[PDB]
Amino acid sequence: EIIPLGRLIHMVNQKKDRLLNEYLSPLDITAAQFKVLCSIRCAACITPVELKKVLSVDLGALTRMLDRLVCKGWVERLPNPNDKRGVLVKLTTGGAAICEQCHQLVGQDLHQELTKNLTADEVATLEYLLKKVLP
Amino acid sequence: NEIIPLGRLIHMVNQKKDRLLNEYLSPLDITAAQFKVLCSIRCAACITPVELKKVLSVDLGALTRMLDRLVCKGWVERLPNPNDKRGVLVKLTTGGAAICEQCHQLVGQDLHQELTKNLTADEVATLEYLLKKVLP
Repeated sequence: EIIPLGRLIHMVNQKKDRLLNEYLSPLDITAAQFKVLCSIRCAACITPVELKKVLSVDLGALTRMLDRLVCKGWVERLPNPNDKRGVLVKLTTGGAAICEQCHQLVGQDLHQELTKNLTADEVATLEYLLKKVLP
Repeated sequence: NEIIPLGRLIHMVNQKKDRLLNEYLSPLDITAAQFKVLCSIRCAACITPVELKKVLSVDLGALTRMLDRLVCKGWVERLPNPNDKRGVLVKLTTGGAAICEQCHQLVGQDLHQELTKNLTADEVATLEYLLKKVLP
């Protein structure tokens, strides 16, 4: 079984997203929706266009999603001081809290599930070598 | 030198992979999304748009448009579903089959080369072995 790095990373990413959906279930929020909140939380404010690039998802589906999350009271649209035609989306108090709960709920378990087939010895090597690919 | 969790690490390294994929594909005039679609249609010789939406976890709106674009290119043809009659079975043309193979070479080598730039062959081997362990 020889399998190229790129494909392995894809497969392991997808599985992580499966588990994300599972562990986010109690809070009625998908992995896709959650990634959005996080990206918005890393900036203070960000535009849909800028948010599309970071997330790498379709602009239209993202715009529908952004609106779902607005109904949920998690995301609000400020008018861009610079653009005055584009909008800066940011998290609400509710959005920031709901986002932080999601982290607290998902985080420990997802890691523990992903790494159930590995020694803490091997887990460290894996983290180390994945770090090497990034810079 | 900070403890970043496996979950976030895999995301960052995946996202980097996706970006490099886009770069190495511009010369061929075909997007990363369009490329993944061709590969999925390739893997399942014949597939429903619905079934394909599921495999790709994308919007059925985006996909149906994307399918239309690829039909224009002549890489994808629609057959009527013998099982349905309300559905279609998309599949690859010889053209689309060729283009998909050609992209898998063109980005096959170089994506790997760029990703493993800072890694010993022994480290790459160790990396692949540990990633595999996560998948069962």
